[PDB]
Amino acid sequence: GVTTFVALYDYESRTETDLSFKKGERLQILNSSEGDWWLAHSLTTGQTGYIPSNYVAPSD
Repeated sequence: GVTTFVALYDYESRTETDLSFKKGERLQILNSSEGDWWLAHSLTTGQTGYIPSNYVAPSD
């Protein structure tokens, strides 16, 4: 059970709860893919936080 995505663009953390990531990073969500902001964990960096769905695309 995973739901994974790859980053299309860099995203710099700007809030207390979001997650910085670089283009090409692999990210997994910790709940469902509903909505526009998802709690994620980066397989690349090990960090976690909310990410914007419009910066990523599904990755098997």
